Amino acid sequence: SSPPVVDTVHGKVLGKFVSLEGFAQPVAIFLGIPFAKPPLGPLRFTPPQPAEPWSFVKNATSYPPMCTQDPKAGQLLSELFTNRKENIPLKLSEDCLYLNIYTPADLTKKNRLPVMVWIHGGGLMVGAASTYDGLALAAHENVVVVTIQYRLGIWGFFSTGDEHSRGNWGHLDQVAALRWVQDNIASFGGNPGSVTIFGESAGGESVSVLVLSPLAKNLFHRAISESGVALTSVLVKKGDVKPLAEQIAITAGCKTTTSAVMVHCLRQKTEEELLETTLKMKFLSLDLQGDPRESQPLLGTVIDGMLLLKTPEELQAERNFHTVPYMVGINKQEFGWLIPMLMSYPLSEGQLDQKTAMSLLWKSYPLVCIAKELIPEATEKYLGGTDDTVKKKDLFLDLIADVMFGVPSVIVARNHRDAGAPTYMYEFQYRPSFSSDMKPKTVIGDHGDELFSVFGAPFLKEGASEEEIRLSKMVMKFWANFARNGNPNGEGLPHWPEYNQKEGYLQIGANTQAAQKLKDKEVAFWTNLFAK
Amino acid sequence: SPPVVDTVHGKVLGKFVSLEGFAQPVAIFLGIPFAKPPLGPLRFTPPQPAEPWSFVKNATSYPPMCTQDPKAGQLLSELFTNRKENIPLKLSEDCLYLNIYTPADLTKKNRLPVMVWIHGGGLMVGAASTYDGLALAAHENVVVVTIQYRLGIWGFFSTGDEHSRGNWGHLDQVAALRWVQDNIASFGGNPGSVTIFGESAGGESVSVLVLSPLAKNLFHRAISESGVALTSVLVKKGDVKPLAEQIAITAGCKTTTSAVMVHCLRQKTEEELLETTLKMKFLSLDLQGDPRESQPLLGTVIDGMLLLKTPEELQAERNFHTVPYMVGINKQEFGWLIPMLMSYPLSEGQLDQKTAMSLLWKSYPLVCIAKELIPEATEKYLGGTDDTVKKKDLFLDLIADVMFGVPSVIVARNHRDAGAPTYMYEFQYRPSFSSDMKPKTVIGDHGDELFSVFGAPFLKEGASEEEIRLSKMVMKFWANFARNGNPNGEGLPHWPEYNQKEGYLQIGANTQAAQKLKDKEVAFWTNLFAK
Amino acid sequence: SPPVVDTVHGKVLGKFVSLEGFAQPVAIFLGIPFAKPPLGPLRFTPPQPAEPWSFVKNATSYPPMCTQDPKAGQLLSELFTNRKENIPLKLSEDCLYLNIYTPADLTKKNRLPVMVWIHGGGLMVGAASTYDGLALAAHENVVVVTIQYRLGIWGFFSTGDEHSRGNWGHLDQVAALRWVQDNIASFGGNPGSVTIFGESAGGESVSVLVLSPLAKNLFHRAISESGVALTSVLVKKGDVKPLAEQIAITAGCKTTTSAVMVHCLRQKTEEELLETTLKMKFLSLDLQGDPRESQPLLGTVIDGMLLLKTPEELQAERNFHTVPYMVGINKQEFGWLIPMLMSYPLSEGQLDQKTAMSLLWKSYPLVCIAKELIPEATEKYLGGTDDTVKKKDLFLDLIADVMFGVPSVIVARNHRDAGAPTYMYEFQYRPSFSSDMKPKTVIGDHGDELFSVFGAPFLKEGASEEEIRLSKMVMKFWANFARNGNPNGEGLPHWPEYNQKEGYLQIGANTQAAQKLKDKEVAFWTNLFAK
Ligand SMILES: CC(=O)N[C@H]1[C@H]([C@H](O)[C@H](O)CO)O[C@@](O)(C(=O)O)C[C@@H]1O
Ligand SMILES: CC(=O)N[C@H]1[C@H]([C@H](O)[C@H](O)CO)O[C@@](O)(C(=O)O)C[C@@H]1O
Ligand SMILES: CN1[C@@H]2CC[C@H]1C[C@H](OC(=O)[C@H](O)c1ccccc1)C2
Ligand SMILES: CN1[C@@H]2CC[C@H]1C[C@H](OC(=O)[C@H](O)c1ccccc1)C2
Ligand SMILES: CN1[C@@H]2CC[C@H]1C[C@H](OC(=O)[C@H](O)c1ccccc1)C2
Ligand SMILES: CN1[C@@H]2CC[C@H]1C[C@H](OC(=O)[C@H](O)c1ccccc1)C2
Ligand SMILES: CN1[C@@H]2CC[C@H]1C[C@H](OC(=O)[C@H](O)c1ccccc1)C2
Ligand SMILES: CN1[C@@H]2CC[C@H]1C[C@H](OC(=O)[C@H](O)c1ccccc1)C2
Ligand SMILES: *[C@@H]1O[C@H](CO)[C@@H](O)[C@H](O)[C@H]1NC(C)=O
Ligand SMILES: *[C@@H]1O[C@H](CO)[C@@H](O)[C@H](O)[C@H]1NC(C)=O
Ligand SMILES: *[C@H]1O[C@H](CO)[C@@H](O)[C@H](O)[C@H]1NC(C)=O
Ligand SMILES: [Cl-]
Repeated sequence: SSPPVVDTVHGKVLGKFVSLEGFAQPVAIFLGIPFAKPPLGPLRFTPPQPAEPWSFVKNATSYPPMCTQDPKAGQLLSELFTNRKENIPLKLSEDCLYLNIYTPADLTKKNRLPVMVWIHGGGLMVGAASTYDGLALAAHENVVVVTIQYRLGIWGFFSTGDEHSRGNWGHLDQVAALRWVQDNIASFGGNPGSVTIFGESAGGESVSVLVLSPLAKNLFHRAISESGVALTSVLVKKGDVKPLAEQIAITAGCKTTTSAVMVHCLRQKTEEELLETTLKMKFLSLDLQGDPRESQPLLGTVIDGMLLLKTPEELQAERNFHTVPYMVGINKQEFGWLIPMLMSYPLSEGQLDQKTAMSLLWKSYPLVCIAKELIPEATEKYLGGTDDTVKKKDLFLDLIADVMFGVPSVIVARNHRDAGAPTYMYEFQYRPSFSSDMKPKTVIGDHGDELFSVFGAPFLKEGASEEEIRLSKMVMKFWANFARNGNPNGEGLPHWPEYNQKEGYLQIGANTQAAQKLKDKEVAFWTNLFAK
Repeated sequence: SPPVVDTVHGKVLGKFVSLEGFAQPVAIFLGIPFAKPPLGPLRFTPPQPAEPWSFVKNATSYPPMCTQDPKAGQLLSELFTNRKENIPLKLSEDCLYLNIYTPADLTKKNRLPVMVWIHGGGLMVGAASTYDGLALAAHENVVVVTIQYRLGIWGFFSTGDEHSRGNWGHLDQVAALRWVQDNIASFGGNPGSVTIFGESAGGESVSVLVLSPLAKNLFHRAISESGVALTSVLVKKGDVKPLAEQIAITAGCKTTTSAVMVHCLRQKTEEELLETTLKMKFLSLDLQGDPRESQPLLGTVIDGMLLLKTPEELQAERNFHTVPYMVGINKQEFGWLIPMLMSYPLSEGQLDQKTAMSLLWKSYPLVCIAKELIPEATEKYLGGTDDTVKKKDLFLDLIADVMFGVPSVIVARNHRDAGAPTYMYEFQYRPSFSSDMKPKTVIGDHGDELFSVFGAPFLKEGASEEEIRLSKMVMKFWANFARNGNPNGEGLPHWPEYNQKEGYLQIGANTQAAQKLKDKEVAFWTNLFAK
Repeated sequence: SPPVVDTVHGKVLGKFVSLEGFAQPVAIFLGIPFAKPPLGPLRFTPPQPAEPWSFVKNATSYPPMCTQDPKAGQLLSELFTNRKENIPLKLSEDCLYLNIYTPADLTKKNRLPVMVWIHGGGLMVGAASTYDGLALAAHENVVVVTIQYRLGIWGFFSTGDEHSRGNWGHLDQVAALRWVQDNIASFGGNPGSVTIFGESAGGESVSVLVLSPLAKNLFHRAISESGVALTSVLVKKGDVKPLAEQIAITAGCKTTTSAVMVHCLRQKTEEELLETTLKMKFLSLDLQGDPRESQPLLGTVIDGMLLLKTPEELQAERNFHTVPYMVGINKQEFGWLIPMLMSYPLSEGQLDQKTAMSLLWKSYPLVCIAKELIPEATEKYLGGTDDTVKKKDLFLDLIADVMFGVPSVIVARNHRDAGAPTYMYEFQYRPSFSSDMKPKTVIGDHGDELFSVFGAPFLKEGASEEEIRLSKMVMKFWANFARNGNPNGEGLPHWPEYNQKEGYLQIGANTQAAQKLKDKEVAFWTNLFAK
C-alpha cells in the first residue's frame, strides 16, 4: 500500500508496511536511518557528529552495513542469534552509524507508544542491528522497537589512555542514537518520555554502562541487561591501556613516538588495513600459546573521564545519581556452548580433570582474571565434588559462567537495589528449538538463548512448538510491561518479585516461577577468593 | 601606472591594456579568487568564501582552467577564442577564479553595467581565459567579468543524496555572482545592474540560474546563447545513483554506500580522477553498446538546494526570475563543431534513410528519441528529398532542433507568459575565424556568434567590413540589453520583443526582424514526445 | 610525594630535584603541551589550543624535539647544553611542548618572576630540553620555562601569500607565551612578570616578538642574546615564492599555484620532508657557483600578521609597546662555533686578501654584502696589516660585526630612542665547558654566555671558583632584570643603562662598565651599505 513517510528533523524518510499474522494494523518498518555523520576520514576515533540533513525523501528500505569487523565471525554470530528464518547477509563498512525502526503505531494519528532501544552484543568486536527483527515484538506488545548500531573493535574502542584518543567511541555512538530517539521518536509514534534501553552480552554491558554514565542521563527511563554487565571484567579495561594501543599501532605499521603520532597514523590507514590488523590480533579467540595475562581478548570500555568518570565498581558505590528501573538477568549455562565455541576452547575431549582444569582456568585469565595463585582454590571449589571427568567439565563451564556473568550480575543487581531504585532479576533456562545443530542437546539456557523469546522468534521462524510460542509471548509481556511501568508484572503472568532484601528473582523457562537468593553462594565465594 | 583596487578580501593589482584607437585604457585583472580552493575535504562540496590576503595580490597572470581533458580543452579554447594567439593554460582543481575587464575610470566613481560570462563546454571542459573581454569592454563601455567553475567529476558528481548532492559548478557560478555583488563597485561596475550570459553549457547555466531561487538577487538580465535548461543532454533526470556508481568503480572505489563512494573519491589525486575521466570517454558518440546506457556528460541534477524541481516543473509554477531574458540560437547548431568533436561517423558526407534512423538511435544520449518514434522523426525530416546529401544536412537540422531550437523556444515562451520581458534571435553567419577544417558552407555553426559578441574582428585579423559591422551591431545589441533589459537603440535594426506574435531578430550579413521561430518544429516535437 | 599542579587544561605531575645549597626541592615538569599537535591539515597553520585531559598527565619525561637534521640537532645540543650529560632526543612533528622549573614551594602561594627561554639553532634545529633550568631557578628564585616551536620547513615555509603566510614557529612562540599567561600562576610564577629571553635565532625571535603586535601583552622584559631582528640571514626580504617552489620541487610537488604547493606539502610525510630538508643543505656553505643563488635559509618573513612590515621599518616607526630590553653580544661571535658548524674553508689557519674577498663573496648568504663592496669590507678589516694569519681573525671579526655586532647596537639605539629602558653587554670569557676541538685563543665565542646564564658551573663539574662567581653574577643580573627591568642590585658592579653615552657592561673575569659598543663599526657599515 501507500508507503509510510515520516518527517524527521534531518528530512523525510520512506519506509514500508509489513503485516504480522494476527494483527490488522501492519507495522511500519524503517531501515537504515542515519543517526550520525559517517565516522570517516578525520572523524575516526572521535565522538560521533550529527547527521547532515537531506532534501527530498530518503528511502529507508535497505539494510545498512554492519561496522567493519571479522566478516566470518560477524556472520556466524548473526546466523546464530538472528530471530528471523533467513539470516540477512550484511556488507562491511565504517559508514554504519544507522538504526532500524519498527513502529506498530498508526502514523496517521499521534501515538506515544513505549520505546525499546536494542543494543546488540558481539563482544564489542562484531554484530549488527539488522540481525534482530523487531516486527514480532512491536506488533505483539504494541511498542516501538529500535535496533541501533555502533562502532566496534578498533574503530569504536581504540584508546591511548589520554585526550588524543580517550576511547569508548562505540559507547558515544550509543548515546548519540539515544539523543536521536529523543528528538525523532515521536514522529514514529513513540513516546520520548518512555525510552527503555536493553541489550544482550556486550549490549547488556553497554546498557549497564549508560546506566552509570552522566552523558546518558535523561536519555532513558528503564534498562535491561541480558547476560552482561559493567562488572563483567573482560569488557572493561582497567589500568594503563597504553600498551594495547601501541601493540595495535605497531601491528598496523605505525610508530609509537607519541599518542598523537599513533592516532594520526591510524587515521591515515585504510579500512582494509585496520581490518587486516584486526584479523592479525586474533581477537575473540582464546590464546593458548603465550602468557595468559598478556592475552588481549578485545578492545573494550575504558575509563575515559567523559562517559565513565571512574570504574563501575566505584561508580555503583555512589548513591547521588539519577536512578531508573533496572532489570538484570542471566542464562542457566552462560558458558555452556556458544562462547566456548566461538573462541575455540580446547574441549574436544568431553571430559576434564582437576589438573588440566587448573590449566585452562589460567589460560582463561583474560576472561576470568583469576590469579595463578588462586586457580587451585577456585578449581577445587568447583570440581572437588565428583571424580567424574565429564561432570568436572560441566562444573568448569559453570565456574567460568559465574565469574563472567553470574556474580557480576547479582552484585550489580544488589548495588542498584541498595541505591534505592527498582531492581529485577531472572534466570533463563530453556533450550530453544532454533539452536545450532552442533550444540549438544544437554545445554539449556546457553548464552543468547533468551534472545529468541525476547524478539518473538517463534512468530517468524518455523518449528516453534506451542510451548515455545507461549514462552515468547510471556517474555515479551514482561519486557513490554517493564518498558511501560518499570515493573514487569501484569495480569495473566506469573508473579515476578522485586529484587529487594529477600533477593527474589524469576526463573524463566518451561516452568516460570519466582525463586530466591540468586547465586548467593557464589557471590560470597568469589567476593572472598578475589579479595585474596 | 598599475591600477590597484580594494576588494573585500584584500588589494589586487592589475594592468592597463589599450585597444586600437581607444584613449581610455581597460583595467584588466586576471585570476582573482572568489572562493577557497576546493581541495581535499572541500572537493564535492559547496564553494567557500576565499581567505583574505595581507598585502597587494598580483592579478596579472591567467588562472589554470578546472581539471578536464587537456586535449579537448585546448582544442575548444582554440576554436572558440577571440584573441589573436591562443594562450596555453594550466590544469588544476585550484581554478575558482574570475577575470575582470573594466573600461571604467577607477580614479573616480563609476557604475557601468556589468556582464558576467559563463563559458560553455558541456560542463566537461572550458575556461574563462579563453574569452578576452577587452574589445567588448572598450567598445560598449561595460565591465566584463569571465568566471570559471568546477567541471565534470569535480563540479557535478552526485550520489543523489546529501553526501554529494551535486551541481557544485552551478554553486561556483552562484558564488562568483555573489562575489560580483560584493566587489564589482570597486571595479567601476554597478552591482545593481548585472547581466549573466554564456553559450552552450554556459547558456544552460544561465537558464538554470534563471530558475534557481538561490540566484534571486544576483543578476538583473539574462542571455542564453545556444543552450537552455531544456537541452536534455545537460540535465540529468531521475535517479543518478547508477552513473555515480559507475564513476566510483571506474576510479577503483567501492560502491558500498554514498558516503563510502564520496569519501573514496575524495582520497583520489587530481590526476587519478582525470584519468578516470579519460576512461569514461565523455563527449564522444558511443557507437557500441546500448545507446540508452551511455553518459556523454555529467551534468545538472535536481539537487534540492539550487534546483528543487525539474526545469520543466519550475517553468509551469511561473515561479522564477522575472528578469529580462534573451534566448537565441544559431542557424546550424549541429553544423560542424559538435559532431566533429563527438566523432560522428559522417565521412561519406551523405546519408540515406536507414542509416539516419540507426544513427539517430545511437544519438539517444543527445536527443532522447525513443526507438519507436525514430521513424516518424526521420521521415518528418528526411522523407522530403531523395538527395542523400540533403538528408544528411536535414539530419543535422533534426538534432539541432531537438537540442537547441525547440528547447530554446519553449523556454522563451514560458518566460514570456510569466510576464517577464523576453527576446529571441537566430544568428546566421560564417565567421572568418572558423576552423579551416569546417566546410565553408556551414553557416551559423555552434558558437559562431561568439566572434561577434566578443569583438573577434577587433582583436584577431582579417575581418571584412561586413564582419566588423556585424560585431559592432551584436555588441551594441548585447550591451544595450545589459543597460535596459532591452536591446534596441539608435542606428540598430529594430528587434521586436518576443511576445505573443513571437517576433525575433534574424542576425546576420543582412539583419532583419521575423516571426514564429521554429514554430512548426516545436509543434511537431511536442506532439511526438506526447506519446 | 611528586608535584601535582592543576592547570586550565588539566592536572600535571612532575618530580622533585634538589640542588646543592637549597633546602626547597625544585619542582620540574617536562613536556607539557601548550598547543595542539601540528599534524595533518594543521601543518603550515597557526597553532591551536591543546585539548583538555581527563585525569593526571605525567610530565616527567622529555618531549621530542621538532623534526630537524638529527645530527646537527644532537650536535648543537651537546655544545650548548648546561647539564652534565647531553640528553638524546627524538624527532616528531608533535613537538609543541614546554618544560617548567619552579623553585617555589607549591604548597604555598608564591608568585615569582617568570623567564621563558627561546632556544636557537638558525630556526632549523634546536630543542627546549637542551637547557636545564634547575640552577637558574633555585639560585635566583625565578620560574624558568624552556619552550619549543616549529622549525625548518614545518615552522617557516612560506608562499608569500594567504595560502601559507609563514612564521608558524613564531606563532608557536607567542602561543607558548599565551599559555604561560593562563597557567604559570599554578606553578608559583607571577603572570604579570614574564621575561622572554633567548640566544641566536632565539634572540632574533625575542627581537621579533618585541616588534610584533601579536605579543603586545604577553611579556614585560626582553633579552636578546647574540641575535636580533636585524641579523639579516634569518629574516626574509623580497619575493619568497621562489624558495617555496624550490622546496616544493625538491619534495616532489607540483608548483601550479600556491594552494597546490601547500596542499601537496601537507600530504608529504614527516620523513619525506626530512629527506627534503637534508637535500636542501640549509646550514652548510656552498663553495661552487654564484653565491647570490645559494639556498636562502628558511626564516622570518613579513607575513602581515606577526610582522606588518620589515623590522628596520618597525623600529623607526617607534610603534611597539615599550618594555625593558637587553641586547648583548659576545667578543668573538664568529670565533669557532658558527664556522665549524657551517664547514667554513679555514682549515688553512691563514688567509690572504685574495681568498678573503672570494670567501666573503661566497659568504653572501650570511653577511649579505654586494660584490662591489667586498674590496672595501676586506680592505677595511684585513687591510690593516699583513700576517695572513692575523687576517683570518680580522676576517672573523668582520663576519661577527655584520651578523651580530652592528645589528645589535643599532637595535639597542632604536629601542633607546623609543624612550624605553635599554641595556647592552659584551660577554668575553672562555667557559671551561668549551669543546676540545675549540682553539684556546677563542674567548667569547658564539653561545659562550649560555653557560653562565644557565648556571653550568653548578651542573657540570670542574668549574673554577672564578667561573662559578661569573655564573652567579650573570644569573643575578638576568633575574634582577626579570623582576625590575633593571639588572642592578646589591653585591653587583654597576651596569649603566644604555642611554646617549651608550654605556654597556663588559662581562667576564673582569666586569666593568664601558662605552660606545662597536660604535666605529656601526658607522663604517651603516655607511658602506648606504652606497
Ligand atoms: C535511496 C536508498 O537506497 N537509501 C538507502 C540509504 C543509502 O543506501 C545510503 O545513504 C548510501 O547512498 O541507506 C541505506 O542503504 C542504509 O544505510 O541502510 C538504507 C536506505 O534504503
Ligand atoms: C602573484 C600571482 O602570481 N598571482 C596569480 C595567482 C598565482 O599565480 C597562483 O595562485 C600561484 O601562486 O593566480 C593566477 O595565476 C591565476 O591562477 O589566475 C592569477 C594571479 O595573478
Ligand atoms: C561479554 N562477552 C562474552 C565474553 C566476552 C565477550 C565476548 C563474547 O561474545 C558473544 O557471546 C557474542 O555473541 C559473539 C562475539 C563474537 C563472535 C561470536 C559471538 C561473550
Ligand atoms: C563435538 N563436541 C566436542 C565433543 C562433543 C561435543 C561437545 C564438546 O564441547 C564442549 O564441551 C563446549 O561446549 C565446546 C568447546 C569448544 C567448541 C565447541 C563447544 C566438544
Ligand atoms: C550543451 N553542450 C552541447 C551539446 C551537449 C553539450 C556538449 C557540447 O560541447 C561543446 O561544444 C564544447 O564546446 C566541447 C566539449 C568537449 C570538447 C570540445 C568542445 C555542445
Ligand atoms: C565529405 N565530408 C567532409 C569531409 C569528410 C565528410 C564529413 C565532414 O563533416 C563533418 O565532420 C560534420 O559532421 C559536417 C559538417 C557540415 C555538413 C555536414 C557534416 C566534411
Ligand atoms: C644567526 N645564526 C648564525 C648565522 C645564521 C643563524 C644560524 C647559525 O647556527 C646556529 O646558531 C646553530 O649553532 C646551528 C644550527 C643548525 C646547524 C648548525 C649550527 C648561526
Ligand atoms: C679544522 N681546523 C683547522 C685545523 C684545526 C681546526 C682549527 C683551525 O681554524 C682556523 O684557522 C679558523 O679560521 C679559526 C677557528 C676558530 C678560532 C679562530 C680561527 C683550522
Ligand atoms: C526505495 O528502494 C526500494 C529498494 O531499493 C525500491 O524498491 C523502491 O521503489 C524505492 N522507493 C521508491 C518508490 O522510490
Ligand atoms: C610517570 O612517568 C615516569 C617515566 O615515564 C614513570 O617512571 C612513572 O612511573 C610515571 N608515574 C606514574 C605513577 O604514572
Ligand atoms: C606582478 O606584480 C608583482 C608585484 O610587483 C610582482 O612580484 C610580479 O612579478 C608581477 N608579475 C608579472 C606579470 O610580472
Ligand atoms: Cl558480547
